[PDB]
Amino acid sequence: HHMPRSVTADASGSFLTLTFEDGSESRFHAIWLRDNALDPETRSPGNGQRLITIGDIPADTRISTALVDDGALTVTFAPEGKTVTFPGKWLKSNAYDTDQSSEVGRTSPDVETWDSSQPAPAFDWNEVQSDPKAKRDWLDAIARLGFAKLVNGPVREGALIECASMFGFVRETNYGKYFEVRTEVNPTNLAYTGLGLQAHTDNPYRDPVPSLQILYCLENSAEGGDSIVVDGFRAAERLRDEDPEGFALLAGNPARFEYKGSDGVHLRARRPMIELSPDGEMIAIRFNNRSSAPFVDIPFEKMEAYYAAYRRLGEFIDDPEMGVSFKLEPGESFIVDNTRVLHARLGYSGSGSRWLQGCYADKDGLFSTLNVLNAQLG
Amino acid sequence: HHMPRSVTADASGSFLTLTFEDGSESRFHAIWLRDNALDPETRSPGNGQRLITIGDIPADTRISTALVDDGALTVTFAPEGKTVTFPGKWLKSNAYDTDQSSEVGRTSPDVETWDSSQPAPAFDWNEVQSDPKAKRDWLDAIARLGFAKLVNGPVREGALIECASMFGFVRETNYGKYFEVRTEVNPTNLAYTGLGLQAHTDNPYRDPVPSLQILYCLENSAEGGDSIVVDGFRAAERLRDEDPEGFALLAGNPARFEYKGSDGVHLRARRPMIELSPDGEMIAIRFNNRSSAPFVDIPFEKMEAYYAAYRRLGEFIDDPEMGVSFKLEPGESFIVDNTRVLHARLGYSGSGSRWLQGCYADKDGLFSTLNVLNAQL
Ligand SMILES: O=C(O)CCC(=O)C(=O)O
Ligand SMILES: [Fe+2]
Ligand SMILES: [Fe+2]
Repeated sequence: HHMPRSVTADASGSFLTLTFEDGSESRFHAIWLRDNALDPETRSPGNGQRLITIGDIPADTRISTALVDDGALTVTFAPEGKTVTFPGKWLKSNAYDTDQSSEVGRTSPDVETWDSSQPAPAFDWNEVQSDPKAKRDWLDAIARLGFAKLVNGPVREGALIECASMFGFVRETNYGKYFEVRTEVNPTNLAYTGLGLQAHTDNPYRDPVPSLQILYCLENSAEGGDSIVVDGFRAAERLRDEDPEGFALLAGNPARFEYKGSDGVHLRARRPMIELSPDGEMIAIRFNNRSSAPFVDIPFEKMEAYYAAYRRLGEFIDDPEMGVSFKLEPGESFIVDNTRVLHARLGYSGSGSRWLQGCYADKDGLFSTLNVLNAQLG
Repeated sequence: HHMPRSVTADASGSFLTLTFEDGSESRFHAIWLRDNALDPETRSPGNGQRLITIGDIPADTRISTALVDDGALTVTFAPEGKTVTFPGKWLKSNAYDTDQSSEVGRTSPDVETWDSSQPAPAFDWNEVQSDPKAKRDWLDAIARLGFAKLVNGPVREGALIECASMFGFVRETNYGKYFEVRTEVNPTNLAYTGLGLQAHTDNPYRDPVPSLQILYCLENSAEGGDSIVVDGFRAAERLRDEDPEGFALLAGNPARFEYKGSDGVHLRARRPMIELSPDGEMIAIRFNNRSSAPFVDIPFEKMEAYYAAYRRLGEFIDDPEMGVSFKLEPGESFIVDNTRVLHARLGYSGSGSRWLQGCYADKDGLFSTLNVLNAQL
């Protein structure tokens, strides 16, 4: 329950214990409550910005008195003398006196991992623009699963930029706001089109890594070459469940990535292939064979085992039962969460031409747009 | 020295030990050497991209023979029967058997931390756009020190965008391509007021965080409004040295950040105030009193200590001896590495007018421009 019943303050005033109507208890420290006061002199009413620093809060701050009344908690602090009230709902929702999961390599509860049994989420270009429920569902699919298709879009150059603008902002690079991906498939070219088709995340040599990628089809007359996506979190999960020490090595040591092109682009980054939050949640995958650079940061005594784990992760990524495959017809596109979901394509099986456009955008904007839609539809 | 004298191979063939002319030794594994082969069947001559996957290398790859010859190491791998040569200079530069520092909270070799004892580095607008040496030095100062002033620039709206274009690309956000830093009615952010701002990094509620920020002065004629920058890495170093447990609390638990300053925007992030690499190198600082959200990820029995460490970090950041203070004149600007160097301003009021412009860019582009300038020079 989120309905407060009563409160006791410790003799020290250093914390209080809130009891709810279902019998549950939750303890809150004086300093935390003071810092999180929601009144107009702590949080600006117009923009929600906090108006005080930690330095502004007296170091000896304590709870003087407190009371539960009519679904809310009244708290008065000393030595300031400041009285504030907290809604019951807010206290329960923002509780920290709970059992924090510490499992190393766990995923956020908001994501669902997948393999080849997962259908490609698909949404309509026009519906996502006119119906906020469709837009919400489209962005929610990218949030939960890390990818989604958009179909029935226009066969127009730069349309992918319009897609990005539906939720956020394009990460412009040296290659432009977007780049052309043109392919001529014929008997002569067929050989080299088979090279470098391992699933990968783009640009692990950029820090910060571009967090979303959009690929948009304008023309396709070549047979085969289905797009493939692989869940980096599923691959990492499989490694962890099988080989926790190997998982720990890939998460516990940075790799090196580098792109040094002939057209004056030289990009480098130092980041692990599996990135965890400091409390163990899996937050990002970086995997790209073509731009992996010399691993200079891994101690000698761990290098062999690191390489073994790296190989094993690659085997999960190369596993065909991990890939979700789909065709892209003119006007169709897909987005990947480039911090999680890898992409590639299968081999071409017939001659022809293909024209895709690619760009990057950032997840923060997508989540904001999703948050706003959820509030509007709630 | 990078001159190889002799080599030995382990019984298993799993690694070799290279001895250089100065007496120093460095061990290299067979698998690592094979994966890093520099030849045209492993690395493209055109762009240096890797042509193999990890799966392409035989699992039982081992050194069959290794020899040192005029400054280089020649190695043959079984079972491929592939022979490659590694220059001594390359081996020295890319060694991993170097007893790398494992000091938790250490800074990267390239960065140099600072406090108020060092005057702000300043570069000239006209020089950096015309003279490539001056551009290199300017960008390298930002890379090393996380901060540089650019002075004698034009008093022109949008000039900061031209500045960004000198080295990289603008991170456009909800705030605009660039934003107007001036007092606004119904402000969406306390930046758009006359209030003083505690030293902070921008947008800790944004993941990915903007990695660079440009602030550019058009008018600054009101009393107050001085700029201050604080090296977040120096502040973190001080906490580390004084209070290792406090440092570990701030590095080891996520904080929460949130911005909901108007309708149509709701940004949230879950990141520690001190972000370390997996091996203990400091990567980023996130510190912002105005958009720190309720800390829900810290265990009850650690919350008081966490707040004490947060307070102490704030004390280092508020320390006048840590802040480099200056008042921008029209046409002057500065850039901060927004993952590292915090910025602040004193409040302003009275007759006179203040108008700054701000925008974000990214370090990846800056480093590329710098890398290219160094190669060309
Ligand atoms: O007004 C200033 O000098 C700084 C304002 C600021 O912190 C910002 O716009 O990010
Ligand atoms: Fe790609
Ligand atoms: Fe700021």
